Amino acid sequence: GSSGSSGVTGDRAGGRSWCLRRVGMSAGWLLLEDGCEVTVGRGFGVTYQLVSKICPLMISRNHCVLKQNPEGQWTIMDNKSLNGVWLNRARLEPLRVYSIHQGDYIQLGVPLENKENAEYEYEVTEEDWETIYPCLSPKSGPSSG
Repeated sequence: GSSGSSGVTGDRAGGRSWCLRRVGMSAGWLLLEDGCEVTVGRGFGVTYQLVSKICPLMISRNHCVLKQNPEGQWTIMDNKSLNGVWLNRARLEPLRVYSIHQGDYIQLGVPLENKENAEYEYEVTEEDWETIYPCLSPKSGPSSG
């Protein structure tokens, strides 16, 4: 799939919903609901938790936080990242605003000595809820059950 026309919305769970397509995989898609803060990390309390067996320490609680600035545009901000956050082959700063767009690359942390690119990689893409629903990400925070 991943194809269709965009226009007016008039149906429950309709319209489009941005997200972070996991580069290299077809799962763990972090939904980016318009007007909904998305905090990723490992510590309990974040909307998205990421735990691994190889290097689970590589990620820290609240490694990053997405949100649409008062203007109405999505902006990725790093909550004082320790290892550092990368965006489109660029280093990010702590507590900074970065306007993202379709075709981006968010990297949580730095690559290893035996890994060309960071294990965790995503891509800002706009996909309907019915498209990311099937392959959604592990939500650690609350939700409208």
